[PDB]
Amino acid sequence: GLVPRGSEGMQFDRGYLSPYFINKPETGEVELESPFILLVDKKISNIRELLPVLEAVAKAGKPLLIIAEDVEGEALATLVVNTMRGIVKVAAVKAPGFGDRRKAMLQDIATLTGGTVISEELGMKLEKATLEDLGQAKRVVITKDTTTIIDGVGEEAAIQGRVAQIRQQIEEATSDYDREKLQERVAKLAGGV
Repeated sequence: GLVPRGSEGMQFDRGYLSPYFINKPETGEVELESPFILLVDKKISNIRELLPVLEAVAKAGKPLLIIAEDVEGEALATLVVNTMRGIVKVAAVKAPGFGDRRKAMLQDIATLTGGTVISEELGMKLEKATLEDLGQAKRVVITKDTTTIIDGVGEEAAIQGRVAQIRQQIEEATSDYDREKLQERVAKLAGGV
C-alpha cells in the first residue's frame, strides 16, 4: 500500500550505547543537529584508534554519530567523558544487523550520507580516518531502542544506484523472507533522502 507521508528518516533498531549521550532529558532521546557520521566495520575498543577522528571532529565543532559493530571499553568511556565535559557532542550506537547484512546495511548508510565505511580490507585504519570519510545528515534522533537518520547528504545518483542494485537482488532472491528483508533496506534508504 501507499505510504501517505514524506521522509520520516532512515530508522534502525539500535539505541544509544550510554545514557550519558541523552541530549533531551524530557523524552530520553539523543538529538544531534547536522552531525558527522562515522561508519566502522569492526568494533571500537582501544582509545588509541578513535583519537585522530575525534580531535578532528572536536576541532570542526560539529556533533558526531558513531555506528560501529560495537563501541566499548575505554573508547566508549572516553566518548562519555568528553561528551559530559562538552568537548565533543557525540553519540554512539551499534551497526544494525550482523553478518553480511550488517555490512550491507552499513554501506547503505554510507551511500545515504556520503560517508565511507572504514573497512580493514580496503587499506583503511580507524586511526587514519579523516573528515572526508565521515557522512552527514540534517538531524539524527536516537532513542533507547532506535536510531533515525534524517536527510542524508549523499549524492542522489549513488543513492538511486544503491536502490537499483537492491532491486536487482530482490528479483534474484529465492524466498519471501529474503525479498522482504531487501525490500526493508529500500524503504530505509527512501525514508532518509
